[PDB]
Amino acid sequence: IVGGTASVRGEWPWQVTLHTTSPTQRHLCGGSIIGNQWILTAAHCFYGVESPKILRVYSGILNQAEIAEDTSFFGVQEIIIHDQYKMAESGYDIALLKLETTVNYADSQRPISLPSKGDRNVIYTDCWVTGWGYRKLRDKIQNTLQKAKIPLVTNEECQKRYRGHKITHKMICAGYREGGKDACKGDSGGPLSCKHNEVWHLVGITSWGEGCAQRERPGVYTNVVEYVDWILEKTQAV
Ligand SMILES: Cc1c(O)cccc1C(=O)Nc1cccc2ccc(C(=N)N)cc12
Repeated sequence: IVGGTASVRGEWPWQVTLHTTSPTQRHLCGGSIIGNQWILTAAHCFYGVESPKILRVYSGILNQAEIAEDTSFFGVQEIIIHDQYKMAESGYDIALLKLETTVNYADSQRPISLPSKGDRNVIYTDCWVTGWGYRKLRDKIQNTLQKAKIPLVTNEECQKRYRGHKITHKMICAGYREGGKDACKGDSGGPLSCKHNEVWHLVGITSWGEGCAQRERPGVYTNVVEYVDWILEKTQAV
């Protein structure tokens, strides 16, 4: 996260840090708890990932330092990538992680509600992006979860900033005309939370952007509401 500040512990209870153990353990992506056995994250986070066995999901984390060899985690039973996903910039950058065990909810770890189709008209004015990603272009994974309040921009406005891309209605952008605050590498899979009517909604999933926090270069996110049917279908037992 660029231009953000340190989060208060437990302030974003749905935020998880997804680690890979190969070659050695490290933070791979952010993710959001949306069900007792489900994490919603970005598809491009699993590039080169041949098996869910090298993945570890850590919930209720503020500082990466809390994570040690003796720290408990949730194993991943299955990685579900949208069948139309090819790459972040083309859309469909969404994936579900089915955990091997269930998450016991508490003040430090709870699910974030998904947006409703009837809210596609709502005008979220209190949106925040969070993660342990880069604080700059040439940076590295941060210890403390960062947060930044960022205003959403219309898709038409976003399209103007990315003339070489197709900003579809399945994408949503957020950023300041002058830049300064934005998600960055490492924040991928992270949630773009917006508080509406005293309730937090998972509006977007950190997906991509040209650089980080540059002027006239809004961050691009997966428009979650456009995938509620997909999520319902993929999360139903088999
Ligand atoms: C290519 C690259 C790096 O190597 C290091 C840091 C940033 C970048 C980059 O251009 N874009 C990016 C690469 C991977 C994940 C990203 C997540 C969010 C954003 C965003 N601005 N909302 C940009 C990203």
